[PDB]
Parts: sequence; structure tokens; C-alpha cells
Amino acid sequence: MALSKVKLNDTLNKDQLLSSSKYTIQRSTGDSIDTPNYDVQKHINKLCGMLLITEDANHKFTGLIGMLYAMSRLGREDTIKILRDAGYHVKANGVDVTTHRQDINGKEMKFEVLTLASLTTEIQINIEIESRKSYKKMLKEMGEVAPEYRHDSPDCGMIILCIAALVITKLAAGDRSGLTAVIRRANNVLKNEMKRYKGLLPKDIANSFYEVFEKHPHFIDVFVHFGIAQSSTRGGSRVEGIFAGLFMNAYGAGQVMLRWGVLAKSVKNIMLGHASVQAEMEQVVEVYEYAQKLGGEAGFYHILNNPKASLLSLTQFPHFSSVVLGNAAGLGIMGEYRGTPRNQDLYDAAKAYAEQLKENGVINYSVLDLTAEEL
Amino acid sequence: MALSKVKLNDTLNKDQLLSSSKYTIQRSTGDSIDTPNYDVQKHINKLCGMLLITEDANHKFTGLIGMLYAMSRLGREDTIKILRDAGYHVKANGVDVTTHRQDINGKEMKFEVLTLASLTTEIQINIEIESRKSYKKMLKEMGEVAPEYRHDSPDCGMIILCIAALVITKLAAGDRSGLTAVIRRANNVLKNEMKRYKGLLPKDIANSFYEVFEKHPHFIDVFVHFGIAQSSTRGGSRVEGIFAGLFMNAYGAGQVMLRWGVLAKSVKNIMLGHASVQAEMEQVVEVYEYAQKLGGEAGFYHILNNPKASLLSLTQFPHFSSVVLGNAAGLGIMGEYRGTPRNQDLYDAAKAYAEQLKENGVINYSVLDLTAEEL
RNA sequence: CCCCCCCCCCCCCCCCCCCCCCCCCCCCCCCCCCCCCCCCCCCCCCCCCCCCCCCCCCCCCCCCCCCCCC
Repeated sequence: MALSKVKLNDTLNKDQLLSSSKYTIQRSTGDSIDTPNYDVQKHINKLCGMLLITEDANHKFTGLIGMLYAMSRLGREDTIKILRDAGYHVKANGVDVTTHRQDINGKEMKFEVLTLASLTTEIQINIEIESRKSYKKMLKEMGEVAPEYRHDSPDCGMIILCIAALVITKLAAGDRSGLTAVIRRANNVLKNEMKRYKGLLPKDIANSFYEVFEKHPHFIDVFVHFGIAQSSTRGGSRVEGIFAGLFMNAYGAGQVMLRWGVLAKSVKNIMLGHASVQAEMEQVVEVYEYAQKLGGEAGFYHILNNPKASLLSLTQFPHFSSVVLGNAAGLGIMGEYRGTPRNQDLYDAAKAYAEQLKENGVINYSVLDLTAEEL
Repeated sequence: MALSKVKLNDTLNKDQLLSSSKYTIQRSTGDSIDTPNYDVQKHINKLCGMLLITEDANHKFTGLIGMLYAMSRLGREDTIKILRDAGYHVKANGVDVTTHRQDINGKEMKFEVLTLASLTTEIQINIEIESRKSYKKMLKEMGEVAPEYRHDSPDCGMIILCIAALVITKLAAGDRSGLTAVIRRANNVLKNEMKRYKGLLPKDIANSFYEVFEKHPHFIDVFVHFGIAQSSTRGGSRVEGIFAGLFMNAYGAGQVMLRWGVLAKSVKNIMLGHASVQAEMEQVVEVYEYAQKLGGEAGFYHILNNPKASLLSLTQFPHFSSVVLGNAAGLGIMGEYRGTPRNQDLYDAAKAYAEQLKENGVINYSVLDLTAEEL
């Protein structure tokens, strides 16, 4: 009564503080940023395809080029708007298509290029040159190139942005450690696409995206909001359906510990009753309700580096964290997860009880009632 | 009390996120799209009939031509409006009827053709040429062609869109695997129509529609909304009544697992009481209520590739999925369904109990009460 | 008719306060796993069948009200 009413709400107080700032910072991203408009979108897709048909393609620029497609889907105005909302000063760079004349192999030739701050009109033609090589070879092998194999396929842009989504998936750890997991999934999920494109090398493109995200961290914001806008969509090609699916696997990255909590509660893991865990409960509810209040935007807080994500940490509660992680251990869901319990005794006990849980399913008859049962 | 209040609502949080995007993407469909207006509709229907009276007809273009009829029913303005709503930039292409003069067999002839981006005025006349051949042969066989046998019949357009609807039915799996099922149904349901049209070859047209949907995936959106607008209708010919019926068989494709859930609950399958299934319940209700909240539009989420459809998956709950699928097994409704239980022990137990359920119907007397019963 | 007695009120004491006392002080970023989805089957309907039918206006008597006292 007396003392049981004394508490301090820290998790929600902190949100309230960061939510109600009366002033703002603004960052100076760099000297330029290219904001391709809707009108350029088809050409960027075409360029993406050129990379995908190129066998053993150099994927250095592919990360950056993917970002360009995504921005050309958002559109010049929408893309700037999302940059400004994030708070960065934007030197917007208009993107037009111009023809370039250059003699390759002696003979003078025409090329379709983009005016880009980020991409030399030199390294652009080099992608188209290399693509043609892998294309005439492709034409020699099958006599006639099918539409699913060409750089025209409307899927090309989105196909590249698929391994981008997979990169976002594992971006929670912040380092390149997700890479092998990214490849693995790209191989099962995307196996059909990899059959139609010799240049769909997961390792390489995944590295190129990691690269662009690490280097230009504002793009990670841009991409997240693109994916959201792409998943808002009413219908779409199976590839866009794949993209959206993969993109959404990243919702709630960094907060795995949170879901394994709901699990511990769901399976009624005994070690949740422990006195020293019960002591933490008052606050552990505070954070779960804060997660609830936050809603949808919250899932991506860890992928973008949103300071407010620190608040969802269950790390601050060692006893609870430990039994939750032990529960997940004993149910064989963790590993090769690199989280450590701060309480070995609790972790072990939770693991032990969890392991015993899968052994006996007891039928509970009071969930569904029947007025006459012979059995 | 304490811990039982802690939960995270993930299914609804995710919807909330995709519903409330502040930005949008837009796709560049291709170079052109033909948007036939109401005024051309009768001519397209006529062209459809020409294909239907042609014995052993080449159905390569029939898929695309069907889409044109549907668009000519929606009307130029309504059809563009649905494309823009889906988010695609539209190069609208006006469709006029012009006369073409060409010498076939030496003699010069007139033809009624459409100005179409998608269809050469060459391959158009070829359908009318082939139709005439099968028509004069038809005239020779029965002396005089009845109105139900000609290419004039107002049904022709809608008849073709019938196997289109059937293609939508099985589009849930995404591949051509529905094809044999599509044929089967076209044969029972449409047997009367197949009698009046030698050119109503299900396999061929079904393949042509699969073709157009796979190739131009925006058409699948257009067709879905056409069918909705066609089923909104107040009255109509028996064929339009067949179309609507078939079209609506596709409502809830991809969500069969969901209906088999409601079934498991309905038959009071015992394995729903199991501890490890009860553990999932809290969340499995979340998704069913999300389905409820979504309402009508939800049924087609899987057919169009609407990212939000991933959310209706009961896959995320292995224990529940397994007993639901086992229940459906034991009641002999699954197969040749290619879904797999993630819990063999539960699936087997549910199947076993389900098989035992059909054996004994016990009369429950407390649903209807009577103040005096001698028996 | 109503009405009819008596009758001002008040009257003491009293400022209030007065002590002690800043506060603070440790630790600690976070994160880390796996995983697209989907896949069966199925148009709907289908019987019988207009309705209605009788009787039947309503009404009818008695009667102003009031009247004392103060």
C-alpha cells in the first residue's frame, strides 16, 4: 500500500523527453546527392539488368546503383522529402539522360548515360560494354534469348533490391557478420532468379550494399522508407512479393530478445516465478507496454540507428534476460546467437525446464466445452 | 496478473506500419498500355468470338485479348484510374477502329482493325481470316448457323474471361500447377459453352492467361478489380452469372489454412487443447482478428501480390498449423495439397481424432428446447 | 374582517514568531539466431402456391348551477 505505490517510470519518461524536444539538429550529408525522378526509373532498371546478365560481374557500384533505383521509385520529390524529414541538408542533383559519343575498338559508338554525381559516365558505359559481351555469348549458347533472361525484364531493379533487403535483415549486428546468412537465404529464396541471371552473385552484391550503407548511412534511412512504400503497395509481380516478404523479415531486428520474452511467457516457463525475476517484472512490463505504444515504426528502430531503440533493451534486467535466453536455449531456437546471460544459474534452470517442456504435451480440456462427451 | 498482461502485438503493429507510410513508390510499367474505351467494347467481343468459332485456334494472343475486353468493360477512364491507384505510371494508348485494305488470295479486301500497341493489325486480320474458314465450314455442316454458335453472341467476351477467372482461382500457387485443375473445372462448369464453340480450348487459353499474368503482372491487378466491378453488377446473362461465381471461388486463395482453422474449432478437434498449441493461441487469435478487421479486400491479397498477405500466414505457429492440417487430413479434405506439418506428432494425433469424429454423430438436445416431450 | 405580550444589541482573554538542514557522490551504450509466401476442392439453381369470400350504421335516460358562517 504505502511503499508499493512508489515507483519511477523511467522507460516512458525517457521517450517523453526525446519526443518533446523544442529544438533540432541538421546534418550536412556531403557535397551532392542524386535524386533520380520517376522519368529515369526505366533506364536505371535497364542498367541493373546489364549487371545481372554480365557473368562474373564487377559489383563494386551495384550497391550505389540499387539505391538509385529505389530513389527513382520514390521519385525526386518524395525522396528529398524523406531526407529532410530525417534532418539532413540536401544538395539535390537532377538526373537527366544524355547521349555520349565515344570510339570503342576504333569504331565510334552511342551510349545512353545518366548525369550523376556518384557515377562517372565512363564507368557507366563500361557496364553496358561488359553486358553486351555476356549477352552475345548468351545469344550464341541458346540461339535466341528469352525475355526472362534479358536486361529488359521489369524485375531486374527489384531483383537487386532483394539482396539489399536481405542485407537489412542482418544489419542488426552492424558488421558484415550477416553475410554468410544473407548468401544462404538468397540461394533458397531467390534460386529461380539466380537461374535466369548469371550476374546475380549474392556475396558480391551483399558486400556492395553493406559498403554503401556503411559509407553513406543516410541511404539506410532512404532504403527503409522505400521498402515501406513498396510494401504499402496494393498488388505486384511475384518478385515484388518476394522483396516485400524479405524486407519485412527485418521488422524487429535487434529486438529478438523481446520476442523470446513473449515466448517464455507463452510456454509458461517456471523460472519466471523466481523471486529475483519477479522483482524486475514491474519494470519489464513498462518496456513491453512502451513497445506496444510505439507501434509499427518501432520494428525498424534498430536498423536505422534510432537512439530510442536503446529503450527496448531487456539487457537492463539481467535476471529476466537470463531466464528468457535460457528458455530459448532449451527450446533449441538460439545459437549461433552471441547473447550471453548475466545470470548463469537462472539461464541453466530455464534451459533445463525448457528442455523438459517439449517432452510432454498435456491436453487441456477447459478451452473448448461440450455438453455431452462419451470419452 | 503480473506477467499475463505482458504481450506484444506484432501482427497488428505490422499492418499499422504498412498502412501509415508517409511516402510512396511508383512503377514504370513499360512503354505503352492500351486503354480501350466503352466504344470499342462490342468490336473486342466480336474479335473474341472469332477466336471461339475457330477450330484448333491459335490461343497465343487470347490472354492479352481477354484483358483488352475486360479493360473495355471498365472503360478508358476507370481502367487508368485503377492502374494509378495501384501506383504505376501510365502511358495511356487510345484505341480507335480503322479500316485496313489488303489483298488476300489476290483479291483486295476490307478489314475492321484496332490501333493497338500490343497487337499488330497484321495478326488481327489473321484471326478474322482463320475465323471465316471455320465459319464457312460450320455453315456447310449445319446449313444455317444458329445465333448461339456465331461470333456475335454477347457472351463471347465473357466466355473467354471465364477461364481467366479459373486461372485466378489457382494463381495462389504462383506457377502453372493449377492448369490441370483449371481444365477439369472448365469441362464441368463450362460444358455447355464448349459445345457451342469449337475454339473454347481450356488448356490453351488458360496457358495464354497464365502467360499474360506472368509477363504483365499489372494486368492481374486490373483483372481482379474488373471482376469485382463485374460481380458488383445488379443482374446479367447466365454466363456473367457463371463468371462471377467462378471469380469469387478465388476469394480467399492462399488462405486455405485459415478456413481449415475455423473448421478445427468448429468440429472441436481435441488436439487444440494441447499445452503447446494453447501457448500459441494468444497470437493465433491476433491474426484471425486482423483478418476480420481487414474485411473484404483481404480475400484477394494473395492473388495480387499484396505484401500484407504474408501477415495472414498461420505458418508462424507450427503447433497450431500442424493440428489444423491434421484435422483437415483426417476429415479427408486435404490432398493433393502440398502443405507440410512442422509437428508430425501433433498432425498424426489430430488426424487420428478427426478420423474418429465422422464415425459418431451424437445428438445434442440442448440447442432446441421443448416444454413437453414424450420421447 | 384582520389584530392585541415582552424585548435593542454589546460587555473576557490574546500579535506573531523563535530548531536543525543545500545538494550530490556506484555501475552500465546497444546489438548478435533462424526464417519469404504459397500449394486441396468446389459456380449457383432446381417443389408447391394468387388473393378474397360472414355479420354489421350510429343513436335513444336524467339533470343548470348556487344557497351557512365569518
